[PDB]
Amino acid sequence: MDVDVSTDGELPGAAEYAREKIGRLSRRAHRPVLHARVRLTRHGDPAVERPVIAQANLDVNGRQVRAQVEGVNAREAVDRLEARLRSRLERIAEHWEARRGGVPAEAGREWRHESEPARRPGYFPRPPEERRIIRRKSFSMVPCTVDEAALEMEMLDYDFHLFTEKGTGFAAVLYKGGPTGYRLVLVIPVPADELSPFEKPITISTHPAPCLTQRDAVERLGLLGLPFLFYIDAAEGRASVIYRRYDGHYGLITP
RNA sequence: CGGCCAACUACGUGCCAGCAGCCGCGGUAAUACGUAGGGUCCGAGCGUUGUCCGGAAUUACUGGGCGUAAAGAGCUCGUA
RNA sequence: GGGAGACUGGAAUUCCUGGUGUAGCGGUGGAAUGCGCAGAUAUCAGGAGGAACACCGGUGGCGAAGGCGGGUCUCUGGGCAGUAACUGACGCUGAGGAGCGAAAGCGUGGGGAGCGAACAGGAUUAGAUACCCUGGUAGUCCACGCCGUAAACGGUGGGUACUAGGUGUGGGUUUCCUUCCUUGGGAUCCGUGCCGUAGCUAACGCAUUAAGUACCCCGCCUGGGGAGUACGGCCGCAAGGCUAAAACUCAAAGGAAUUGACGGGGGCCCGCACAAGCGGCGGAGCAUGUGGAUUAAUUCGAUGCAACGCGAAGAACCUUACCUGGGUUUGACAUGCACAGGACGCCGGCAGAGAUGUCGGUUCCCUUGUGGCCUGUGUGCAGGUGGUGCAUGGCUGUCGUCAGCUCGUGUCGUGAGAUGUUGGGUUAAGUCCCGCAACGAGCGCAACCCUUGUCUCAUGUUGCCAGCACGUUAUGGUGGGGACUCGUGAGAGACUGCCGGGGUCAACUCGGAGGAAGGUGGGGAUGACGUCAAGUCAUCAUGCCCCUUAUGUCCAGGGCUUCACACAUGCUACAAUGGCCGGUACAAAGGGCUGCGAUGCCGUGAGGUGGAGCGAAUCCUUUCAAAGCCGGUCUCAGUUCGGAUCGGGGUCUGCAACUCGACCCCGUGAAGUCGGAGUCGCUAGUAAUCGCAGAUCAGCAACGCUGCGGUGAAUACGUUCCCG
RNA sequence: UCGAAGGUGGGAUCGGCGAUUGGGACGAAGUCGUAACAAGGUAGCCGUACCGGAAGGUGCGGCUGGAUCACCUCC
Repeated sequence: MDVDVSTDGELPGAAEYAREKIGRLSRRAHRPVLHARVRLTRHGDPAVERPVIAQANLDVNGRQVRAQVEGVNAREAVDRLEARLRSRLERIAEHWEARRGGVPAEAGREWRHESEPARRPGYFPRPPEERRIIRRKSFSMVPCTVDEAALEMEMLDYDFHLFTEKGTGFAAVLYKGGPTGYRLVLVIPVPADELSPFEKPITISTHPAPCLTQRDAVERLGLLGLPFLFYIDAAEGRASVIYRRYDGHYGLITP
């Protein structure tokens, strides 16, 4: 490390002492230092109790660390400047050991500015305690085609819709298939040829709607995280679509 | 003879010499250092030191307190 | 869930055994030690063992305190309510004393799954005897005993009586709604919380569970350290515990609360702050400034933002304040008290580097009292870029053109202080609206000013020329003309003015019409209280100190330009989006009298001669530019790039270009191949790039500064990170 | 016989010195580190135990005289 000292007036021996005292702080800086300068001045007025003024500037990897002290002589000023610079460099570290106690920790305990925001679902929580099923629509079970079902979707502003298919005579549910288009799920999977003709670009889910109970359906919805579950009820034997409502209850659509 | 505490100016000196009961005054322009004027309190006396009481409700009988300022035993039983 | 003893239940962790089964498992902010490939992890079945008891489960119960919940049984302590049968003050407290007393720790004997001091490696770090990771011994567990400490806290000793209430919750008795289901409600006794009177307190707060009002008993305190330490003593296997000083030293140590400041605290916002981009710096040569070194001197000031092309808008001499040497002293320059005068003053010669000295010619007008000049003699005195911007004024920077900073009265608090200035919304804004123990006001914001973008009226010279005539190429050049520009006077025009929608029908906000311009249109001038003892005793002034035959003053020469290096600001480049040559088109602004200076002529070119016309909308700076466009050539090379350095020859200014000017001509032809860590500027006529002009100025170090125009981009998803 | 003084002996108790050695108080500027105070960058403190150049670290139990927890949609 190389230091330049720009003294002023009569300060014999201050330059060497300041050089050798400040150059020892290179190991303290955790990043390479560049062009570290020091300046010594003396107050002309004898009325000042601490006439000597010392200033130091270091460029630690682009970060400017500067300090300034007053003293009665060159030696005291240089020593105080060294202590001040050491404290500043300690507060500057920014390496992991010095930035590990401020990084957000745990999952829910403690909150910080950069702590990860809580993931909130669209629905009101309404935990399993008194969740209940307080919405049961049975809008339409008149047979429809894919295009007619899509239009019945669109003006209802509902992502999924349960109807009964024209060609099959079976219950089916359409939903937005994402970027792939739309997706159709039937109680028993059938190919497109048996399905009534359509013009919208859709795809058919190959899996069949399984048979399961109400509590099992709620458990599957909870452990599978889908926006809804379409299934054949075990007791009823017919189609059913459960979705988490906008109040936290489950919306069971039945024929 | 800065304030407690009656009684201010000039010169000499400058973190020196020094003063001081406490707070604190000496860093070329000090009512706090030294000397001169001026002033005030006492007066055959005036100050300093040493000892005791008061102010000290600062051992609180008259006349104190214990959550956080010092102060409730770690908690019960029980002798005088 | 009060305590002790005995028996016993399940989930899960670990290990072992046996199947299926592969190449990873484990761990972190990221990894590595580690485990596994000899079959791990995963999955199933079986077995062994130890510890703790998910849900119930809480500010809910019990206990004097420590503390106490898997289930069942046995033994046992306490409490509450009702009846009030019974005894009849037998009550309260308690020095010493005895007993109980979390965890850790000690002794003997067992047990040991998980966790885990100590101890190993792994990782982070400048260093890690730590935080994080992989293992892991005591210990945690049981039996019998020791110790006797805790933030053993409600930091609140025990008993009693009284002093507004309101509302949760645990236990028990009873009256009335009455279904008599129901926390129905009431009454009452005993607990356990929250809010709140009076009252108390320094305040925070306590407030029928007192820290209120009083009585009885006990313990404890007398400033902070030294110190709960030493000595002595008691207890203990030991660790150590209990009792417990002094010397010396300090003028304080402390409790509560207020205003700031700060935070690797939170929330809401801003800014080229970041993000997306464009161009750079840091690498090279040169210009400039600074540090350091050097020197006789390298005059002085300025040191992050806010010093470092700054004071310096012009250092050869002068400037100049520094050095060497030579002179000078009421002085280089002022004004007053005096003595003598008619000269001071000039002009030539000589000596000297010059200052200066000397020589030669010239000599006052008033008016008799003297005045103007200087001489010397003097005497007050001048004169200091000598010191102190921590004694100052004045001037300036900066936070920051950010939105904030205060005051009057009122109110609250013992007081510092608080409210207003907070809260919701909105804005560029403490801008505004609605609320509100506040009601108002002031400096700040905005507006009033300049410029710019549109139009109308007025307006025609040196400015335009559209329609008319003369023109000679040379063109508004000339007569003429207000028509279009332009010049400069007045005025209009943006005011959420209008419409639609959000909005508390409020501020305000989104969109639309109109208009040249739509929402402070674009840019300026303007910088609140103050901060940083910021800068300036070198623009100036100035208190105090200092010099005064000198730190004043005159002159010559030199220095401020020195250079083994370091930092900063810029310019030119590294080339084909280019170099060179030829042709050719478009600006704005500004300057000019002892200055701009044209035509012509002479030089290759700086330039020389010469002087037309101009104090200038006229003449000159050329009629003005360069980038630009067209044509030719060069062909990816240290080159036809780059220009440094050096040799020779000249011009101009200046008394004088050696130290130390600029420019011109010929030759010479270095580094340099787009530049590490890092870092800067910029949101539109902007960045980038091109040229012109001005101040200072005899000449210039100007590539610097201040303005003017030409051509003119990319990007902004959005506030997580950096700075303020 | 008692009897002062004196002699002998083993102890008590109060002080002084003591080679070496422990800690304490203060000292602008020395050396090594950042422990605490803003969540002080690993919350702090109390009792106890072990370890470490040093502040200190860790294990068990306890206390708050520890900071923050944006947004939060149903109603």
